[PDB]
Amino acid sequence: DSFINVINTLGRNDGAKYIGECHSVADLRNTEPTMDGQRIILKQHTAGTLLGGGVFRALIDGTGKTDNNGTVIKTVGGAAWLRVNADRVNPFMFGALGGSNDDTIPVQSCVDSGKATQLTDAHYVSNIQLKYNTSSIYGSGLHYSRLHQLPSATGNCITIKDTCSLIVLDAFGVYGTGAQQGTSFTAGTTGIYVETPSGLSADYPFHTTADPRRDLCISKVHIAGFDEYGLNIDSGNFSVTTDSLLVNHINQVGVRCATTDWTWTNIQVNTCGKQCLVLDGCGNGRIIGGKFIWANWQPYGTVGQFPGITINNSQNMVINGIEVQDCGGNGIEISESYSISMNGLNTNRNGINANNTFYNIVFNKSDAVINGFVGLNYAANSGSGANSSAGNFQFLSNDCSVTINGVVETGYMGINFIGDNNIINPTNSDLSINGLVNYSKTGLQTMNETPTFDGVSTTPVYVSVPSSVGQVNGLRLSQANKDKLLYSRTAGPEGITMAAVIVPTISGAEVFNFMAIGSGFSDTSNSLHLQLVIDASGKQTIALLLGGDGTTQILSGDLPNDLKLQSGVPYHIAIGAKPGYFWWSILNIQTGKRIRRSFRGAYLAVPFNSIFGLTSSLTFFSDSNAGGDACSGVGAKVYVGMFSSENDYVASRYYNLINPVDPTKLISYRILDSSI
Amino acid sequence: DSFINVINTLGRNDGAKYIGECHSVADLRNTEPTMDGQRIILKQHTAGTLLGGGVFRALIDGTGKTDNNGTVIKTVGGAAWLRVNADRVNPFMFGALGGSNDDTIPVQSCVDSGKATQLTDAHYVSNIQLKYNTSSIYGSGLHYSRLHQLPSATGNCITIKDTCSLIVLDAFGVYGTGAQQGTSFTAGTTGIYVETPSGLSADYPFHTTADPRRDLCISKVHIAGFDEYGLNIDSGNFSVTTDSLLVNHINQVGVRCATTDWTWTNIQVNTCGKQCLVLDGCGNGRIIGGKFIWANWQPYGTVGQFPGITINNSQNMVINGIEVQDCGGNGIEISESYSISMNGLNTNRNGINANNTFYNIVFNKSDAVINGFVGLNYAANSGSGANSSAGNFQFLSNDCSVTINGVVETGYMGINFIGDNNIINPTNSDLSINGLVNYSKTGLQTMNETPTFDGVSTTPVYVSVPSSVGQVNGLRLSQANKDKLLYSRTAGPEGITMAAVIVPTISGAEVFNFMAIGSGFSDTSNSLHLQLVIDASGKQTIALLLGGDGTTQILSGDLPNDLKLQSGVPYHIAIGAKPGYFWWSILNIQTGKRIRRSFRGAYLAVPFNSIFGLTSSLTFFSDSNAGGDACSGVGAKVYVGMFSSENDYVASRYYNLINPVDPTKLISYRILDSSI
Amino acid sequence: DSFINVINTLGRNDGAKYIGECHSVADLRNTEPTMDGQRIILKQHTAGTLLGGGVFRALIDGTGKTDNNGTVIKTVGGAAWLRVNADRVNPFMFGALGGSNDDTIPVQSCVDSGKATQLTDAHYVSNIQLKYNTSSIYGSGLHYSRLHQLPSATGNCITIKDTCSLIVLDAFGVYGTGAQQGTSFTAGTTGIYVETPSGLSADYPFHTTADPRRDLCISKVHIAGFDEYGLNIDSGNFSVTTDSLLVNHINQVGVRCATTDWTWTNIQVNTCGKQCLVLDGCGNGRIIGGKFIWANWQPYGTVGQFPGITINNSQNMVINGIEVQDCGGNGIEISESYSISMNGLNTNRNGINANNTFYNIVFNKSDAVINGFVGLNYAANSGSGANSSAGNFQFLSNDCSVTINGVVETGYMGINFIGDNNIINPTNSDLSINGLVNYSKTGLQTMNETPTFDGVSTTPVYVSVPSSVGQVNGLRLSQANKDKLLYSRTAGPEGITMAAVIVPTISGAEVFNFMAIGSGFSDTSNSLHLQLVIDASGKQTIALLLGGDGTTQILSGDLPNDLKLQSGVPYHIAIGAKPGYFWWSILNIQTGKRIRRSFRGAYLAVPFNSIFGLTSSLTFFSDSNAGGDACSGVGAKVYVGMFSSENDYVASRYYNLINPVDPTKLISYRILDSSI
Ligand SMILES: [K+]
Ligand SMILES: [Zn+2]
Ligand SMILES: [Zn+2]
Ligand SMILES: [Zn+2]
Ligand SMILES: [Zn+2]
Ligand SMILES: [Zn+2]
Ligand SMILES: [Zn+2]
Ligand SMILES: [Zn+2]
Ligand SMILES: [Zn+2]
Ligand SMILES: [Zn+2]
Ligand SMILES: [Zn+2]
Ligand SMILES: [Zn+2]
Ligand SMILES: [Zn+2]
Ligand SMILES: [Zn+2]
Ligand SMILES: [Zn+2]
Ligand SMILES: [Zn+2]
Ligand SMILES: [Zn+2]
Ligand SMILES: [Zn+2]
Ligand SMILES: [Zn+2]
Ligand SMILES: [Zn+2]
Repeated sequence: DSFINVINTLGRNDGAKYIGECHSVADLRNTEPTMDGQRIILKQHTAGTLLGGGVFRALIDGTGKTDNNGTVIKTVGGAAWLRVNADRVNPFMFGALGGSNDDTIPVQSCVDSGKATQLTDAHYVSNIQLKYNTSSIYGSGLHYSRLHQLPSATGNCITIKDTCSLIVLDAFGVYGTGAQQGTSFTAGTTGIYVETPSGLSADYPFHTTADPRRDLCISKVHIAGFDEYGLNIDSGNFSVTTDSLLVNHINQVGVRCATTDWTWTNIQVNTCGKQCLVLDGCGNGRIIGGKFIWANWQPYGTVGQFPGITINNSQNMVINGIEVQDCGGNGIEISESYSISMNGLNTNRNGINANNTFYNIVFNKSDAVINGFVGLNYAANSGSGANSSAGNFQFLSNDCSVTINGVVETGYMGINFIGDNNIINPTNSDLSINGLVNYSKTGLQTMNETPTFDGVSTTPVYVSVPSSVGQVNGLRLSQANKDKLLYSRTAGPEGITMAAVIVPTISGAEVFNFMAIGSGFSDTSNSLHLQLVIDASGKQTIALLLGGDGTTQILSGDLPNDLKLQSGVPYHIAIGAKPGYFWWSILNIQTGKRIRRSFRGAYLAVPFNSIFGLTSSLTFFSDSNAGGDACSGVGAKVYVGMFSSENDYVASRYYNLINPVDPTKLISYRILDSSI
Repeated sequence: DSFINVINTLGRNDGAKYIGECHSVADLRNTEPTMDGQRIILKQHTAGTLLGGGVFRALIDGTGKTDNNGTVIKTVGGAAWLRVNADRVNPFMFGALGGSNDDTIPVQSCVDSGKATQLTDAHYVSNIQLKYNTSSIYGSGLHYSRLHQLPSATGNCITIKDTCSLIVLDAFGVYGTGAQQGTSFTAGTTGIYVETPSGLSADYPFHTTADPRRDLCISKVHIAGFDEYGLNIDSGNFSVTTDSLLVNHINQVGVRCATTDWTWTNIQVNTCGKQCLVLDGCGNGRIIGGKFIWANWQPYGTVGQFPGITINNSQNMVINGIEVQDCGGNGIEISESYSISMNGLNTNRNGINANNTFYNIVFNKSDAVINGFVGLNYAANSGSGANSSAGNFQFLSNDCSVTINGVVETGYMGINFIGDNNIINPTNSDLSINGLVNYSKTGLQTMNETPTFDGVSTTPVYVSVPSSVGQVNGLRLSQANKDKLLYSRTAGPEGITMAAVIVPTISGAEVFNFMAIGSGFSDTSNSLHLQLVIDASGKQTIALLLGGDGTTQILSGDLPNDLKLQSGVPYHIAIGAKPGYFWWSILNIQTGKRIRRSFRGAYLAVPFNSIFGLTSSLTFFSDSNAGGDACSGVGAKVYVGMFSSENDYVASRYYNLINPVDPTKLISYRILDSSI
Repeated sequence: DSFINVINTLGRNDGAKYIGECHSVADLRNTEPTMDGQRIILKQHTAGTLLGGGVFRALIDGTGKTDNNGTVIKTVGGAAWLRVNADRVNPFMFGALGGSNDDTIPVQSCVDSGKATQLTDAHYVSNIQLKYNTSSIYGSGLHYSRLHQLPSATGNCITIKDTCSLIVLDAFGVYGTGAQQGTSFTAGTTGIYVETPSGLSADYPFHTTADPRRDLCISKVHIAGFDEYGLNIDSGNFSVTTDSLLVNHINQVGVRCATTDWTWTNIQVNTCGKQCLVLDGCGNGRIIGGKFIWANWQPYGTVGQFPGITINNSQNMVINGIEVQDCGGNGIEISESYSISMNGLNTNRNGINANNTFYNIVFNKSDAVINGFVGLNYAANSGSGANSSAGNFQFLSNDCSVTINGVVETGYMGINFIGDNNIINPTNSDLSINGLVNYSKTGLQTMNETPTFDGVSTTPVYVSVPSSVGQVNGLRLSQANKDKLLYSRTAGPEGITMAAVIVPTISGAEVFNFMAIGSGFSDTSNSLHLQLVIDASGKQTIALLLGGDGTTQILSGDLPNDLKLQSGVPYHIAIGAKPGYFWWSILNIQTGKRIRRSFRGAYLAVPFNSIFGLTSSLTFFSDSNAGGDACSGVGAKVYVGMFSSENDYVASRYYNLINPVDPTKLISYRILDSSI
């Protein structure tokens, strides 16, 4: 009778509704099991949440088990209910609520549970401590599964204690008050802190006491919105690996490391009020793949300059494939550091808080070997006028020992007459750049072809030069006498480099013929002229005139008023010329300020091969013909070499602003101090 | 009593069968809960599959919940059944069937669900879109957990929408029609497409609109079998990280990237009908660890040549530790690109679709700094005769600015008389290789020892040379007069390099003695000879004669007919010789085709130290004794230097085929244009 | 009535206890379902274990299903019970017990199951084989989730079979008998072995037969405590990726690889009885980010020397950003290898089993290009006296072709008079270091300023030198005649390098003035002295005397007895002197043993600019004034050059111990063999 009816009721689709369950862990503690391994259903952890439920099985004898409020629940009678859960725990098992609830204690219980933790959601916490080799954390993304520090909390969102080794932190977020872009911070906060070990263990990897061997992996973790540090690895910790770490929106320092013996791969740090990265006392570590951008972010309101990267008091660092870009101040400051090795390095368009003021790498009492350097300044290339670095390298001391190789000057056209290196400050440090011999340090014997002085009167006249030219007198340049220096050498297909110190006297309308190849200007003149043209109103034009290959082309540009050459000021004026590749540069030797243009590819109507068929001779301060325009002012330190890129020209200027470009290519070098 | 039978019936081992369950989600929609939080068992998602079942709990008030056919199931009365599932969703929860079923909608439901997706199986789909910061996908392997595009589908298997950021794609496969090797493709398909963002958001990382910050990780993903692209990252996307990406069997382009600001580590692309990798307008990115093989794969039937890697219109790239190998055409084509930095670069055995035709790196209007280059051509080393690159480097324009350092010629024996660089095309570009000064660009003063002419008659005779020798006449070489050039210099333990242009007159049987150290040939001769021996049938043998260290050795080889020297053709003939290290090279200066062999280690019976005991003098075109064999033809541009590796010899040939090898090692250089 | 009491009983909180269950998988085989898809609860896998339970669903039609003892259970009647389990399996489902139980068979069942395996715990095993593309393994940490080889087992803990491709091994430990530090091993054990493939399939990636394409990822795996190998990848396997692999405590070789075409990133190997890493016949591979430490670990009792890294019979390797440190013998031995490319390389403080005995890189019949080299020997820098490498580089043959660039000598102070290179053995190999021209190999013409001889008698006297000086006689140095060499050249702000061979006659108390800048010693003397001061007891002090910038400073040190200069022994004595930067070096040219000190930064009271104001001339063997102290012994091979770092000085000594430092900086070089 009732039997058949009971069975049919239980057999309907909703039949599970008739099996009772505990409505809270509090009920579970008041439910005594009557048999071993007894199964019980938990509807939820805390009454009225519908979260944290599951199935439990009983141990009648609970001695040796401890109530942990989520996976081991003990009854008054001493039994233990064990959550059926083979693998990872999650905070809801310990009473987490999600939303805006403070889930600190549930989360702390997970990482203390003896198993890895899965973040399935976002949880607010104040401060969490990772203590054990079981304290791993996994999410399923850099954003939606995350810990989020409460607005009222200070200190470290996560602290990795010195008892915690061999864990994985993978694919979750660690967010602070300022995680969303453009929002404010809570003072005194850090995303992840790895404390300094207080001792050394002898039973690794089974240690339960302090040990310096972190031997742990932070993998695809997103840290965002903290005040003092995103990630801060303190001294004494070994083998903290990071891999695809992403740090965003830090009020101060994105990442600080102060320890040895570690490797990071594919790190990105973006938008910090101070440095993106501080290496302070680091040694014997590796950074492989790095992007450090928008350091010294002005809206975060920090007073003072801070570089994209601080490398201080460090040694034996290999840093490969990193980029430092769009930072508000200097790119990289290397201070009091030994043996910094960098292989593939990109620094461009930093110093964005004040135009033409900061430098991409600043050396101070440091040694470094840097290869594969690049730094196309994309603001200079597009001509947008946005703030960017004054130049690539600055040396604050002369006791550095530094080697730099790469593309020191990129070689785009220069729409705004500027490039990567717009202020060049030479150094007396033990510097080698691009394998170029420093002319001041060589005893190498070279050819030195003698030019012939020409003018209406053929006696050279010498007049005073400013003392920054490093000589007493130079060659008097006048339009009336057509003072010039003629070489019989003709340009060949390998190209030529020509440079000189010129002190222009600038008055009215005038054509300055700084230097030329050949003479004349026509479809068959096979000639080059570098000219400064001044009109009656004082407007200045730098013009490159090319004739040959059956045509002519004028590559000219009007200088803005703030870039004009000034009368009586010494400039180093240089050109590189070869088929299909012409560049010019004008450098104020007193301020280091430079203007430049480079012409390749579509900027040239033709390559102008016929300029270089060994028919057109080289002349300084005019062309080779008696009727050519000349100059007004003084000339000094005339240099003829085989072709140098603008890359190498700029590189050699870090040795000295007016010396020969490349001793191994030097053809002629005439001081012109009362002799020719 | 009926109580006791019910209780006993449920208590049997199979008692669970008496608790009813829903047989489908359709039943679930027709089951109204009678209590809040009611538990219900779902047998399966779709009737008759036994897949996708689980436990659900009821919300009586389901307003604000939407039926999604998997984890939220709505009743007619408005209640909501919520699947008990804390973490990731999988397609079976939404009705996927696996096997040959089109599981597109179940999979799309997963990635739209608000949580990460776990692939537990292979699922056919047509097209999937990833839209949200929750749209992560995880598998458990590169093959068995995968999405598989249906043969009838076209377009992108996966599209990452510009609203989707901060996700992880980890450890699963994305397969197309051609995933299995040797199979055909479906026209118009792409594995993973990252679309161009249409806007910029101001509330990252909480954005719900278009944004360029992908900030996501593709990790241990296997893409195979698509037509147009495996992975295609379009313009405007930042921070798409790839890590251990594997791309296989792509009909056209393995990976295309067209954006800036990203890092990849350990990428492998294998077997593509066109490029393995296209970088098109990329900038400020990093590739760290890369293997690009079997590009331009002939069986995929693409018409035309395509390099392993195209780098076009790109800038500020750091590409470290990559290899390009076994590709059908050129290795890497760099076009219209600035500041490409490469540190540790391996290109070998490309050009496999046509022997001796393609080059490992092709530069066209580009600048690059390349360090740590290697390229052991394993086909040349094994003597297999398989198609391989003509040589390492080719310059399509002379406006490139390029530095290359490394092992340009590997230095294995040369069983088939070839090596890495078998056709050398010199360039007038702004090129620097291995830090070698280009002789045509230097004004450096060196020693230039004067040899003495010897012959039966001691008056030199001069005859014309082909115009490719770059002079009017050379030294007449005859066996009758035994014309030779004697140096008093003896070879020392650092070794020696000797080279000359020789225009051989080849007629009958004859011994040409190109150059020698010392004289005689015996156990105590302390001598070296490089000879071409021609027998009565016209067969040519290149013989290296070594005498000293108590023995003699002849290292000879018969030249195949297609490699024989031709009468009246100018060849640059060079040797480097030192204890334990001898190499020779013969270079056709009109075609650039080269033959060579190198001897170190086990190939030498002894080091032949005593050749270098400062006792044996250097001679060109004979040995030092009056009875020595001589030459027939004309000699020119005799070069003596200190020891250069074949690496540096070959590197210097890219400057010019006949000029001195190393200006810093130059001891003598005599043109022989009607003077000695 | 009774119906409501049944309902009330089933409805109590513990009501779940009334639904029966199978107490073991054996019972499940004896429980016949009476309905298709029937649900059953399994209490546990094995009776009395409380492990491996779950829910199963029945298929009455069991054809096509095979009993696997964990997830498919067959009844006597032919039904099949299928474990409800969408994703990964774990060993407890197959009867694992954990703890001290041998769980080999349960773990083997997992990896053969057709799905990936999750390790939730530590499991003892003997030997496991990975056979299928489903045989992935995931844990949740490098320690607590792991396989542990039983002490009684030998051989390979894990073998990856050549049928197994495209799997992931992620975040678990593989432990052997010696996993805990300081414990003993089981002979003949290996952690992970990748066997040599026996064939090639044509249906990759769907192959079920032998194939060389492993195409798999070992990620965050921790291998520890095995005898012969931690990880051993045998020949013929392609694309075994490792990423964040950690190997600890290996009795013999940490990692062996013997195959081609692979990439590793961020590998760490620590504490091995023999090598940390053996590359045996490897080619066309990449290692990017590596740490290899404590190789040849003395307590593991291996007899004989073994390097940190063995590279033998290998080719086309790109190895970037690795470090080898604290190894017992040599750092890296490169043998019989072509084209080894290394970019960013740190080797320091190896050879710790015997002080001053081993070298950081040992080359034997190999070619290599090494850039970004660093190696700050932290033991020499701290003055701890701990055993460390004799020096950076050693060449076992003269047929190597090697380029090295970086920080060859770091330039720290030298508290104990030593540095990175304390024994220098020059080589006749084809070697280039730091781009320095080898003086023995150059024909470059340089300046060679002639000094003037001074003495009480102005006729120089010549006496014999030891034959190791490479000349018959040198300049007789005496205190009575004050024999000296004066240069009129004055030191400038760029600095100066001075060096000479001095054969000191050491007797009583005496002041040797090896070389000087200027004369006198006072606040305005603007002078430098390098002195050896000997007192009446025989104590030797090396003193650098600096006067200028308004002050004086004496930088002196007492030599320990074992570092004293010996009478009649030739020493190469060198200084680099520049503002803020002074170093000196004393090199025994017969043993190669060197002592040295360097002064920068805080070690200097002032930069001493006024020494370099072009007022103080250079003198050898005394100062410029008639009253200066002189020397006792013989002088030879006097060298003046522009400033060289100690880095370049040391680098050039690998060419030859007594030759000029830098041909491009050479100002004077006087042999002094019976002439001035
Ligand atoms: K690298
Ligand atoms: Zn939430
Ligand atoms: Zn504070
Ligand atoms: Zn502590
Ligand atoms: Zn005139
Ligand atoms: Zn025209
Ligand atoms: Zn003109
Ligand atoms: Zn139904
Ligand atoms: Zn399937
Ligand atoms: Zn859009
Ligand atoms: Zn990685
Ligand atoms: Zn004769
Ligand atoms: Zn002979
Ligand atoms: Zn003879
Ligand atoms: Zn039983
Ligand atoms: Zn356990
Ligand atoms: Zn096999
Ligand atoms: Zn003195
Ligand atoms: Zn004083
Ligand atoms: Zn140098």
